Amino acid sequence: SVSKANVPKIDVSPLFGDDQAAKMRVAQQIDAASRDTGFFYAVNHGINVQRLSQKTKEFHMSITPEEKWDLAIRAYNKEHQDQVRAGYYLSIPGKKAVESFCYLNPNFTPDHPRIQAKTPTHEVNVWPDETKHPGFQDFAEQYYWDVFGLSSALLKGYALALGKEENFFARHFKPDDTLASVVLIRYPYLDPYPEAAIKTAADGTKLSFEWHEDVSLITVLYQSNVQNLQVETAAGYQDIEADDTGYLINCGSYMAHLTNNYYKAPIHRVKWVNAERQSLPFFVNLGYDSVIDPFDPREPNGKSDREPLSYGDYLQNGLVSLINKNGQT
Ligand SMILES: CC(C)[C@@H](OC(=O)[C@@H](NC(=O)CCC[C@H](N)C(=O)O)C(=O)S)C(=O)O
Ligand SMILES: [Fe+2]
Repeated sequence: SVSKANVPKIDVSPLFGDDQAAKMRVAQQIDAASRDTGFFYAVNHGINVQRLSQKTKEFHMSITPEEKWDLAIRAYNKEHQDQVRAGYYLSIPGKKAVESFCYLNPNFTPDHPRIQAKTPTHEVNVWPDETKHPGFQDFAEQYYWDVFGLSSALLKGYALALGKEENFFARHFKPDDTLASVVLIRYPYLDPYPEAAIKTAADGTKLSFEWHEDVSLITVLYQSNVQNLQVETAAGYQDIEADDTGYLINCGSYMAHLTNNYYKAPIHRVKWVNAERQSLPFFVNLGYDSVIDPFDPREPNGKSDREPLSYGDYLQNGLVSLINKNGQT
């Protein structure tokens, strides 16, 4: 069979406080996990994930086909040319099983300077009718800020782990301009499950989504308690255990770029499982003009032979490339 990946559980609660020594001990754990498989579970994170799952289930099981067309991104509805990232991503019965709803920073309002300039990757969120989905928009916007708060604390741990001051990444992760996104993904139970919606890896493993590196600084993920993720290690693809009480954390390719691959973006994939489940990632993205000078924590002078890359350039190009490689979700 497949061996279990080493995915440690790290108590990240000291990253919310003022005990500097305790924060360094958490940073060492992040360093070790980032240098090994590239994944860890953040525990004692303070977020009510059971309520998140209940509110998301109420949304996914009540939205109708009519509402999905009315909220659809431009890949599914040509009338919505401004919706590249934010909105509904439809399933295609008999062909594509997954469906999802993506939303961005709630501060991207019609009057935001980047929305007025029509800067790529910035969009105003679209929401279903309040009478049909009472409390959903308010819950989802508050969830964005709850997971933003956890992600800021995690970024202080990564900064300390790399020998930097704790605001090294967090000073570029701000409420007024972050490009971070929440995706509410529904994987359905289907009987018969269409073979056209199942991909096959080179090793024969049935998949819902092929191998990739994440387009993010870090990825902060809540998932149902149904095992499905695998990570490629030197010993082959290994199964990541499920844990619906914690957040699964990993680095994206922007972190690999900035650290000269000291903290690699782990290659991973999603196995096909015939089960009704949820996958709720928060992609930690910086601001459009955020530029961090690349460095190398394995070199005495800390210098790297990589060129500075703005986060906006990285993100626009990365999202398109992932769709070309692994298909429109
Ligand atoms: C992480 C989970 C495993 C999940 O996978 C993802 O969400 C898939 N991300 C993308 O498609 C990028 C989506 C970007 C989003 N539209 C945006 O504009 O910011 C990855 O596999 S990462 C799942 O399939 O369960
Ligand atoms: Fe991923």
